[PDB]
Amino acid sequence: MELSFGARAELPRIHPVASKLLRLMQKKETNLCLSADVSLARELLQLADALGPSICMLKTHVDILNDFTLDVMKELITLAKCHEFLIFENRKFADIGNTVKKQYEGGIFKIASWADLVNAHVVPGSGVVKGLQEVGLPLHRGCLLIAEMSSTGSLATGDYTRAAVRMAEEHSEFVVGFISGSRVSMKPEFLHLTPGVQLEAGGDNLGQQYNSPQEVIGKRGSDIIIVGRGIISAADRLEAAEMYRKAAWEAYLSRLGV
Amino acid sequence: MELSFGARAELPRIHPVASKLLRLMQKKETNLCLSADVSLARELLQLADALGPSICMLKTHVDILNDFTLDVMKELITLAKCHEFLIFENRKFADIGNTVKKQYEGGIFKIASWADLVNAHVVPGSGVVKGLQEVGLPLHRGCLLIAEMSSTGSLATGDYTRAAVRMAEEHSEFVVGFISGSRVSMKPEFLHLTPGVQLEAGGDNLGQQYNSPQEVIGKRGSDIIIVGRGIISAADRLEAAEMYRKAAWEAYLSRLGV
Ligand SMILES: O=C(O)c1cc(=O)[nH]c(=O)n1[C@@H]1O[C@H](COP(=O)(O)O)[C@@H](O)[C@H]1O
Ligand SMILES: O=C(O)c1cc(=O)[nH]c(=O)n1[C@@H]1O[C@H](COP(=O)(O)O)[C@@H](O)[C@H]1O
Ligand code: PRO
Ligand code: PRO
Repeated sequence: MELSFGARAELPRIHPVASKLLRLMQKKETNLCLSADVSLARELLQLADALGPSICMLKTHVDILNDFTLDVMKELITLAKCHEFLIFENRKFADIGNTVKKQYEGGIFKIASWADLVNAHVVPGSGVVKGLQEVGLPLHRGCLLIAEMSSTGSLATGDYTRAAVRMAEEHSEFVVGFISGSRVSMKPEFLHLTPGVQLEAGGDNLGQQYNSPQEVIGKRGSDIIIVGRGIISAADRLEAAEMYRKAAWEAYLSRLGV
Repeated sequence: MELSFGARAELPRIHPVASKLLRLMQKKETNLCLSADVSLARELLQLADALGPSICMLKTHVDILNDFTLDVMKELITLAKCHEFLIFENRKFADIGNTVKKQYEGGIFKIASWADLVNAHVVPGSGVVKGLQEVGLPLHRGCLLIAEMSSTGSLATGDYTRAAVRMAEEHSEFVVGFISGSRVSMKPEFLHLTPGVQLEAGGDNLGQQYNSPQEVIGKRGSDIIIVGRGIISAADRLEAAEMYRKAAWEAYLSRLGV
């Protein structure tokens, strides 16, 4: 009784941000999130415009954007609205609740003003979520909890992962899902986003480990692949994005069955 | 055979940043780190100038500084040099190694250019440290690993804490110690910095829990207290800093004994 993305978008307990995401995933036949860790606004915008039709989501890295301004983010929003994708900021919110709220709302970046989605580590306990929610729930935002990590020696295993799932399911007005390597919640209202994805086997020199779209979506039951270097380092980024999109989409269809 | 801060500064395996810190702690009779989560550069600078003599370290929050510029940090460095304290940025580095290095070096904040110390969560595995080190070791910097957290529901316990200690002791060319609630390493070359500290019992509304300087330094064996609201919210911040300094310093002396 596994439901399509379009049907999950209508579930009673679905979060509005998750519903918007699931609907556009179904409409566009894409479950690909591009991770755009680029230092130049022009490259970010040119990637978002050219690859926008191929992605359901753009993971931004504003901490590395040398020429960040809030106007760059206004232009990115225009592309996200045009092409229909969500903006997910990479910043790892991972402080006590009191401090995280100011990190999310304030400073020069004003992340909550333009990010549809943010992610948090659960290591501080549920106060990290409660603090983020005091800013994000009024701003109609969603959050992902990092329940598992792709890198060698990850401590996000076992009881840590279970605590992330419990924290999500108790803050469902704000938490829309997980960064994980596999399905970790049995509740279909939650999204599963999986980084550490390439078409070819391997890793990097600093602990990254890759699995394929077919493995992560098809066998491990995740919903969305997050891909950085497998696209960003390719010569033709559009073609690369299409290969990842078609891989992740067909893996989803085949797991759904008739 | 517990050694004074000044003797620890001379240990064979001491990191140069730790040695500088330990020497100034001994010289100034201060084991207080002020956490300055303020939104205005003028307030940050006025606090750093007035409280500089009373602290061994200033924990900055540049993600919330509304009027951040690199020149503000140049002025902060001038105060840190004058009054003799280290600058410790709060940003929770907690990504895979490849991504964390750009977060530390780049963007608008260029954290590695002005921060003596940074902190990392160990949840990604040791690649987080290896990535930070590829920027910080050439820049002569130090790192603290978050081995325990002060907040309710913290998952930084048990085997997680042990993994942080192992990661520190295998990256001693760069890791100078821990954010922890107590002594977690038996090796005296490592610093222990403890947040969640107030003179009075209690907590906040978002999971923070407080213990006193006497408890954390004297009974739990930590080296340095990190204090935010207990100073920042007081009317006379200088007096408050002196009360925290005298509390933490005497607790250290009494544990050292004859
Ligand atoms: O924050 C994440 O999405 C993340 C979590 C995790 O466990 N692993 C992981 O690789 N990521 C991110 O996903 C991206 C992966 O990049 P590539 O290895 O270049 O595809 C980077 O932005 C990482 O920060
Ligand atoms: O990053 C930290 O220093 C930190 C770790 C931890 O376990 N607990 C903790 O409170 N902190 C930080 O220490 C400061 C504590 O602030 P106050 O509760 O206002 O004293 C904040 O900047 C927190 O981000
Ligand atoms: O392992 C490697 O080095 C290359 C890059 C990731 C996939 N294959
Ligand atoms: O618990 C409280 O609310 C106050 C503030 C921290 C110490 N006492």
